[PDB]
Amino acid sequence: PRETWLLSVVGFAVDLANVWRFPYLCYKNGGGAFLIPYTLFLIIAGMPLFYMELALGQYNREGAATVWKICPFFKGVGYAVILIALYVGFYYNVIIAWSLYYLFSSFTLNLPWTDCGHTWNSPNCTDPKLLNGSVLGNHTKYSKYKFTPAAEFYERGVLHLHESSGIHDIGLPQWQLLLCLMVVVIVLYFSLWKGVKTSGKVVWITATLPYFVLFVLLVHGVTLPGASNGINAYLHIDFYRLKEATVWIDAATQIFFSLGAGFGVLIAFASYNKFDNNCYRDALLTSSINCITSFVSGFAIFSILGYMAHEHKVNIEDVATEGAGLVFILYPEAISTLSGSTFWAVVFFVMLLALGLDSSMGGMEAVITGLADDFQVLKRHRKLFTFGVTFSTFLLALFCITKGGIYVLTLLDTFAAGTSILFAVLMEAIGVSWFYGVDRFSNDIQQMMGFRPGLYWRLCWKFVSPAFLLFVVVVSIINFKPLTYDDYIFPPWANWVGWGIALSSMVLVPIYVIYKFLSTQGSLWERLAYGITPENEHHLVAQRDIRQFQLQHWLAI
Amino acid sequence: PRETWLLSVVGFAVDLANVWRFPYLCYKNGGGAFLIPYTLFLIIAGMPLFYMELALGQYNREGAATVWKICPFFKGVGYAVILIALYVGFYYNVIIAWSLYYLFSSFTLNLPWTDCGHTWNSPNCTDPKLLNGSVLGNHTKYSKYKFTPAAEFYERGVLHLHESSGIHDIGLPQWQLLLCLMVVVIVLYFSLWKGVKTSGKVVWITATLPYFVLFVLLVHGVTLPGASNGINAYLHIDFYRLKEATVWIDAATQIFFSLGAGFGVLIAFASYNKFDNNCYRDALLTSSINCITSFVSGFAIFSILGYMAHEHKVNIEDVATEGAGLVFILYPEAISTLSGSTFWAVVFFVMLLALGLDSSMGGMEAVITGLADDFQVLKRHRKLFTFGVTFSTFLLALFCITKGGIYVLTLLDTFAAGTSILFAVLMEAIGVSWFYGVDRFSNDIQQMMGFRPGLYWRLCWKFVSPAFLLFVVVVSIINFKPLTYDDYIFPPWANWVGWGIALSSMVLVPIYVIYKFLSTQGSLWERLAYGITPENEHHLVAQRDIRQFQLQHWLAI
Ligand SMILES: CCCCCCCCCC(=O)O[C@H](COC(=O)CCCCCCCC)COP(=O)(O)OC[C@@H](O)CO
Ligand SMILES: CCCCCCCCCC(=O)O[C@H](COC(=O)CCCCCCCC)COP(=O)(O)OC[C@@H](O)CO
Ligand SMILES: CC(C)CCC[C@@H](C)[C@H]1CC[C@H]2[C@@H]3CC=C4C[C@@H](O)CC[C@]4(C)[C@H]3CC[C@]12C
Ligand SMILES: CC(C)CCC[C@@H](C)[C@H]1CC[C@H]2[C@@H]3CC=C4C[C@@H](O)CC[C@]4(C)[C@H]3CC[C@]12C
Ligand SMILES: CC(C)CCC[C@@H](C)[C@H]1CC[C@H]2[C@@H]3CC=C4C[C@@H](O)CC[C@]4(C)[C@H]3CC[C@]12C
Ligand SMILES: CC(C)CCC[C@@H](C)[C@H]1CC[C@H]2[C@@H]3CC=C4C[C@@H](O)CC[C@]4(C)[C@H]3CC[C@]12C
Ligand SMILES: CC(C)CCC[C@@H](C)[C@H]1CC[C@H]2[C@@H]3CC=C4C[C@@H](O)CC[C@]4(C)[C@H]3CC[C@]12C
Ligand SMILES: CC(C)CCC[C@@H](C)[C@H]1CC[C@H]2[C@@H]3CC=C4C[C@@H](O)CC[C@]4(C)[C@H]3CC[C@]12C
Ligand SMILES: CC(C)CCC[C@@H](C)[C@H]1CC[C@H]2[C@@H]3CC=C4C[C@@H](O)CC[C@]4(C)[C@H]3CC[C@]12C
Ligand SMILES: CC(C)CCC[C@@H](C)[C@H]1CC[C@H]2[C@@H]3CC=C4C[C@@H](O)CC[C@]4(C)[C@H]3CC[C@]12C
Ligand SMILES: CC(C)CCC[C@@H](C)[C@H]1CC[C@H]2[C@@H]3CC=C4C[C@@H](O)CC[C@]4(C)[C@H]3CC[C@]12C
Ligand SMILES: CC(C)CCC[C@@H](C)[C@H]1CC[C@H]2[C@@H]3CC=C4C[C@@H](O)CC[C@]4(C)[C@H]3CC[C@]12C
Ligand SMILES: CC(C)CCC[C@@H](C)[C@H]1CC[C@H]2[C@@H]3CC=C4C[C@@H](O)CC[C@]4(C)[C@H]3CC[C@]12C
Ligand SMILES: CC(C)CCC[C@@H](C)[C@H]1CC[C@H]2[C@@H]3CC=C4C[C@@H](O)CC[C@]4(C)[C@H]3CC[C@]12C
Ligand SMILES: CC(C)CCC[C@@H](C)[C@H]1CC[C@H]2[C@@H]3CC=C4C[C@@H](O)CC[C@]4(C)[C@H]3CC[C@]12C
Ligand SMILES: CC(C)CCC[C@@H](C)[C@H]1CC[C@H]2[C@@H]3CC=C4C[C@@H](O)CC[C@]4(C)[C@H]3CC[C@]12C
Ligand SMILES: CC(C)CCC[C@@H](C)[C@H]1CC[C@H]2[C@@H]3CC=C4C[C@@H](O)CC[C@]4(C)[C@H]3CC[C@]12C
Ligand SMILES: CC(C)CCC[C@@H](C)[C@H]1CC[C@H]2[C@@H]3CC=C4C[C@@H](O)CC[C@]4(C)[C@H]3CC[C@]12C
Ligand SMILES: CCN(CC)C(=O)[C@]1(c2ccccc2)C[C@@H]1CN
Ligand SMILES: CCN(CC)C(=O)[C@]1(c2ccccc2)C[C@@H]1CN
Repeated sequence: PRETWLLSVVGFAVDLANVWRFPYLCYKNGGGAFLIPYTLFLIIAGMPLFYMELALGQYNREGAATVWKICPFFKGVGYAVILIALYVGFYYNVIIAWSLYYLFSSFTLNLPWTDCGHTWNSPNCTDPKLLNGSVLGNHTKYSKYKFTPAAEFYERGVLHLHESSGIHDIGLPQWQLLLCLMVVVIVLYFSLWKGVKTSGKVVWITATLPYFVLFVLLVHGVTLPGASNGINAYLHIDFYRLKEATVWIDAATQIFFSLGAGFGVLIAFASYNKFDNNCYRDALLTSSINCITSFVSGFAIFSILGYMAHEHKVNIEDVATEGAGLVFILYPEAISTLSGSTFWAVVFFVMLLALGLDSSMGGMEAVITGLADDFQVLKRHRKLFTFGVTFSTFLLALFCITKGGIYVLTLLDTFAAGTSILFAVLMEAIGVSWFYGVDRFSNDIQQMMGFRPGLYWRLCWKFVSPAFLLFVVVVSIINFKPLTYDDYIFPPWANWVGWGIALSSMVLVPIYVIYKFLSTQGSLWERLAYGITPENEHHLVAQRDIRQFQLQHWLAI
Repeated sequence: PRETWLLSVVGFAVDLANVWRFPYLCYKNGGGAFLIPYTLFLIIAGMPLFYMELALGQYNREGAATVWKICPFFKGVGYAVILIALYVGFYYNVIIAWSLYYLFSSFTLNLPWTDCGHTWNSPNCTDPKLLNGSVLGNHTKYSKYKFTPAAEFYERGVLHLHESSGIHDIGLPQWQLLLCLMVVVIVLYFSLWKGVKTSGKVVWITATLPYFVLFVLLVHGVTLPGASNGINAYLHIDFYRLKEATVWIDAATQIFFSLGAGFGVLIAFASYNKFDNNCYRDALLTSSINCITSFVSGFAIFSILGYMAHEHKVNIEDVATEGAGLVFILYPEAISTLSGSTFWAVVFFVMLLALGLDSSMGGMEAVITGLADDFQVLKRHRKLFTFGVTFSTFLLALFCITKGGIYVLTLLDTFAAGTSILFAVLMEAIGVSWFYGVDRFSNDIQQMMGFRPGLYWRLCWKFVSPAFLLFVVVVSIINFKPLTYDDYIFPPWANWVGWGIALSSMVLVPIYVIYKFLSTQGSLWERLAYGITPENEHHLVAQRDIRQFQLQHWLAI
């Protein structure tokens, strides 16, 4: 009785990651120096894996962990992606709480991020080109220009980060953000407690509104005084950055964040698709729009960065932060220039709130669907189970609504789904292409969509995707950089705590294999066969008909 | 198929609480000023409630949460005591780790707590009366004399508390204590994974060894140079302290810690007693020995405190700490005076290790039995469930093995089982004496032990016990004192965090009643009846035969 389900694909393409995460990853890794790795990972890994995750859930009709009946030893990969989805939900909800606070603050004729006369603002808060306040001048620049009305509003007005000295002194949860976080978790609860398709209104709003706003920002941005300089930066490619490995790791993780692969969302979502649904069309369409949305997102962001650098008399590289709060500074700065700013402020933060809600809904659905498919008891107690998932997320999100929650969020955004998600998607590709068989997988898609995937897809699923995923995983560990939020440098123990979060999900795969073998009764050969054979044909193990014990299985594409 | 089970009662009487917690509670609340409240709470509340908890588990054959089939609305009381048992297990295991470290350090001809020439020792570490090192003299005293070899060894040698400034800067888990904690959780796992009576050797050792060592310490202590002054302090009663409420709250919580009532241990343990077992004899015997053990424990401790004050030229009130590490300073100081100290050091810490292991085993059994009786699935997966309980305890015990884990332990020892345990035992007494009926309870004991409890027990169970429990609960909240470890005063937020821990268990009772009523289907009257009627006669609810809807039920003793 599984609840099987134009604007659908376009809404799926837009995500809090494409509108909030991509901009700062692009800004940090240079404008076009990030596009080259991003497009490569999308075509050789992102799009291929998106098609695999869609087909895996649409053929087995299962969530992230229960699709591993095809190869039992790999259920730890399903538990790992569900843990990653939970970790990301903690700080995703905090981004929605910021949008809710910004929305509530937008209902004023005078927006709070336009001038420096407020209580939160520090003496060091220069009004761009004396826009509102005309005092002194710009005679000094800063590594990160946090002395702008919009920056000061985000840092002091909303986060109260000025009250935290680091991840060692996070402080107490901010009450205004605690109220916003509670509204977010209440909306999330009543959007998931009665099922998966229970919530459709947010999906509809997050299908056209995001594109419309991006278009308005893009058209207005290109006409801003110094937008051209930003456009030039976006177009220029820094080849030296390509030699460095950071851009490649950032691009790969962003691909899985922007597409949703490696969180269990795609498999859980496709578990309710019709068996005949064309995953290939959906993969191509979503990936193509994601590439366009990401490109136009960076163009708009760099146009605003160009104007901001012109208005603040700073260099584009030093005009804004490269953290998770860049869109809460750049977009507010752009809305102010738009006539009828109050209207645009409300419309923009309504879009951010809506986009974040679906993003959090999909992640929590992956956790709920994944665990409910594993334990049918949780399927009959959804309202109670949803409460547990939402409440746990709210409590652990309380760490990021603290005066130093940006430091905790930077840590989570870097380790909750970095090497861990690349390792999980690598294990899934290896599990389906080598242990299960790309040939069997292709026959599965031939049964579902009526055609066997082309050699390009088969080669990517078995060799190209895994090889590139293995390279970025190894490079992530070999060339790991100490975590830093802007000027602040994290204490060494925070990096170890971050690696502990990363390993937490990664260790589930080895631990499950140990558990599966120990829990199995038989000879070492028999136990190994039971762990690699489809759980629908374990009788073949009794008859000694193991395809994985034949060299042709590993020689089949 | 429940696994139904002289030295037994004597071993049950001795506990880490009687040998480790009582001494510092007695020292903090004066010698005999604590005995008066302690003896009162034991006779009017402790012993009466011990008999109720023993009979409740021996008649219903259930753990802390599943015994509430008699009155359904109260299962939150069972969940509350299981949560308290888990909270206490976190820092109980850390006390066992200290005993393991002290045991490993005792295998030397020269004990580490006898002199101040070691690396851990600070310049301020005076050898008592220049015992080992003869330099300078005693010309200044201190609020807490932490400049003694034994004190410095505990604080700097073992805890490394000198590396933490407070609960704000706990630091990293000490690796030597991390190794000791891992051995403790491994021993606990293999003592619980295969059942309840799986471990009997520790029970046998902790039946005579504790008494023997206490006797040796008592006989040697009374002969120590300044022991008389300590004896005089123990005998003297400070009436002004009796007027204060702290001694009463401390005495009441110690009674439930020393007897095991309010952690779910007594009910779970009695669930495996034979139906004919005489709870009354066991209650009288255990309570009588607990009163004697506690009295002689304080006599030995105050005799060592008297000698230490004489040797350190300090006042007994300022000679030692009043925290959870008093026995790791006083007993080491006494062992040193005993000829063949190395032998006595090993024997003493072997006793502490053994006593702690059973204490932790009983608490974890309450959590495992309580949850396994609730969920029969956990009964079939004991080795896996035990792992989860032990592993979770180990991870949360990692907070107390940190350089500032004594601060976390002080917080847990004050809030994990303080007002919360008094509230839980109050709710259990109210639930069985008023909602279920002391008359019904007495008929249950008449069926089990062949006699109806006397009016004294019935009056205590319905009026005396609850009234005194209600008084200490209200007094605990009305006259709460800010937490302080020795000189250190906790930051105000730590007190709120502590009250959050206390309320966590306490809120389970209200939350369960809300859940039970909402989960029940029927009229408000019908739902209320279903929540107060024995779950074996819910047909009476259909026939409108509710004893609790008759005034005589609340007028019956
Ligand atoms: C750092 C943790 C180290 C031990 C943590 C993991 C140990 C043992 C799990 C394990 O391996 O057992 C799995 C079930 O796993 C779960 O529940 C989810 C719990 C995973 C824990 C999340 C960790 C959070 C930091 C049982 O899998 P299964 O036997 O295939 O389940 C089948 C059954 O559900 C329905 O047939
Ligand atoms: C600060 C938490 C606020 C919500 C936390 C509590 C909510 C809802 C529990 C609740 O009320 O449901 C109970 C089962 O409760 C449990 O599991 C233990 C879990 C308790 C959570 C420990 C809290 C740790 C800080 C279900 O009780 P039941 O319906 O009588 O169970 C019968 C079934 O087990 C076998 O028939
Ligand atoms: C299994 C689930 C519960 C794991 C939860 C993971 C997250 C929420 C945990 C794991 C490690 C944690 C961090 C460990 C240590 C510190 C330093 C302290 O000074 C502030 C909190 C902070 C920064 C913690 C924030 C929350 C944290 C990131
Ligand atoms: C078991 C899991 C799901 C939930 C446990 C997480 C709870 C206990 C955590 C999450 C966030 C935490 C809070 C985060 C920050 C602070 C500020 C600090 O100055 C005092 C403690 C306080 C107020 C913490 C109390 C404990 C807390 C609420
Ligand atoms: C611990 C879990 C289970 C639930 C409780 C969450 C706690 C940590 C949360 C919930 C309510 C919060 C408080 C709400 C409002 C205020 C007032 C102001 O001074 C800011 C801090 C303070 C005091 C918050 C501190 C953190 C807080 C106490
Ligand atoms: C904001 C954070 C701190 C807490 C969130 C708690 C939420 C999830 C809780 C608190 C009150 C709860 C509601 C209380 C009562 C009912 C009526 C019942 O027949 C269906 C569920 C429902 C509607 C509950 C759903 C979950 C609920 C909304
Ligand atoms: C726990 C903290 C956050 C308090 C939350 C208060 C609010 C958000 C909660 C408390 C009780 C809740 C209500 C309880 C019962 C119902 C009936 C249900 O069929 C629909 C939702 C509705 C109408 C809930 C809406 C949300 C609600 C009003
Ligand atoms: C068929 C029956 C036995 C199903 C049993 C349900 C079990 C397997 C499910 C239901 C509730 C779940 C737990 C709920 C909450 C937590 C705490 C979290 O920090 C780690 C995961 C953990 C520990 C979950 C593990 C999986 C779980 C234990
Ligand atoms: C946020 C932290 C502190 C608490 C989280 C509590 C969550 C994980 C707990 C509390 C109540 C629990 C539920 C209580 C009862 C049942 C019914 C049972 O047949 C299946 C499991 C299920 C549905 C439990 C799943 C786990 C659960 C939802
Ligand atoms: C620090 C820890 C997490 C390291 C990893 C420990 C893992 C591998 C351990 C912890 C507890 C173990 C389980 C405990 C009990 C059983 C039941 C037994 O009949 C088969 C093996 C099985 C199912 C074990 C499998 C391996 C296991 C899951
Ligand atoms: C449901 C279970 C997991 C609850 C766990 C309760 C215990 C282990 C938790 C709850 C609140 C916690 C404390 C909250 C805040 C601080 C201050 C920080 O600077 C050091 C850790 C310290 C002192 C925490 C230690 C661990 C703690 C006491
Ligand atoms: C879900 C429950 C059962 C387990 C979660 C508790 C874990 C995540 C907690 C318990 C104790 C914690 C540690 C306690 C103290 C420190 C020192 C600090 O300077 C860095 C973080 C570090 C090293 C913590 C890391 C996270 C930690 C290991
Ligand atoms: C997080 C949970 C799931 C498991 C991991 C526990 C972590 C917090 C524990 C386990 C091993 C511990 C480390 C073991 C030994 C050392 C070396 C020395 O410098 C002291 C600190 C340090 C570095 C410890 C810090 C805390 C630590 C990292
Ligand atoms: C010390 C802390 C950090 C971790 C403790 C982990 C313990 C509980 C784990 C680690 C290794 C585990 C063992 C590994 C394998 C087996 C064999 C299996 O057929 C029965 C269970 C048994 C014997 C496991 C019991 C639980 C176990 C001992
Ligand atoms: C996880 C960390 C603490 C490592 C723990 C290592 C030690 C304590 C563990 C690892 C593997 C374990 C062994 C694995 C399997 C068995 C067979 C079982 O029938 C009895 C216990 C025994 C013999 C275990 C004893 C404890 C053990 C040796
Ligand atoms: C009959 C079937 C459905 C039984 C289901 C088992 C459920 C009810 C049991 C088994 C595992 C348990 C969970 C294991 C671990 C945790 C995490 C802890 O922080 C809070 C309690 C919590 C959340 C437990 C609640 C009760 C639990 C969810
Ligand atoms: C210490 C923290 C980080 C992790 C704790 C994990 C614990 C609570 C989890 C991990 C593995 C879990 C078990 C995995 C599978 C089963 C079998 C199922 O039929 C009943 C529940 C049971 C027995 C789960 C109970 C909860 C469990 C023991
Ligand atoms: C902050 C939180 C812990 C406050 C307390 C919330 C409690 C009272 C709420 C949270 C979730 C709620 C449950 C959610 C869903 C259901 C299923 C519904 O058909 C009957 C009520 C029931 C079983 C609710 C009972 C009340 C409940 C347990
Ligand atoms: C963007 C919306 N879409 C595409 C149709 C989704 O699939 C998800 C979703 C679908 C329905 C309801 C809630 C969430 C939200 C996931 C994304 N993480
Ligand atoms: C002191 C020993 N006794 C008395 C017989 C106990 O009941 C417990 C126990 C019994 C058997 C095995 C383990 C633990 C340990 C509890 C105490 N908290």
